[PDB]
Amino acid sequence: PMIRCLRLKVEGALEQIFTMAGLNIRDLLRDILRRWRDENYLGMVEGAGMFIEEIHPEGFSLYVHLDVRAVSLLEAIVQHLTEAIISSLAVEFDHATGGERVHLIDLHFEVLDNLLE
Amino acid sequence: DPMIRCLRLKVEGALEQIFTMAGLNIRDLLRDILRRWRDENYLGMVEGAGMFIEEIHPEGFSLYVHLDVRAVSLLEAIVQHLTEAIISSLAVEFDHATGGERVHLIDLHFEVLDNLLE
Repeated sequence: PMIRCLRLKVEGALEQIFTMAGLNIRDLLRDILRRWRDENYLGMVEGAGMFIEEIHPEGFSLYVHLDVRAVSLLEAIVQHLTEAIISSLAVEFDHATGGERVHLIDLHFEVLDNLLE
Repeated sequence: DPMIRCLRLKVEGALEQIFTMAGLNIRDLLRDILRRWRDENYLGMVEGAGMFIEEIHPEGFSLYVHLDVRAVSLLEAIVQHLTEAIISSLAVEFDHATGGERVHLIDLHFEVLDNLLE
């Protein structure tokens, strides 16, 4: 396998913004990723998992486990995943608030080291 | 079908400092223990795995191992193997580096993060 992990930080204040709009951003991310996993499985990624680790006093780290079909595909994989997350959160937020905006375009993944390479 | 998990092992800052004072780099030792497991073909337990380290502030770090553990009983077997392998190997390294001193390692354990996409 060719295994990578991505990490994205969700600010505690971002999570609260979503909460106040009546949204659970963790549940939304899970839905976005499930959908993205299903819409790519057997394609560029043979497997995908999602882990959440608390940040204290608030916020969380979102980890995405990926088994990629080839290393050179990572850039396009990360690009498409990032776009799906930002666009999908933006749509939900718009709908929950009657058209308010929230700053999301800084959401971005780091490709973590894989020391078992 | 896959059972993707993340195993997280916390290393206290004081434990890291204990190894540093023995002239040992515990992060590199842990890296090498996991690479030897890999180089044994993971003893067949998994087809592959990823590994990274995150800092703890102000001191210490967590080691992360993420892989398809296949099944619950196999997960338990992987965790038991890695934990024993880490504890025994670090103890040998520490013993050698210090001329036979001991260090308390039996609290080292992995917590398991669930795949939230399941």
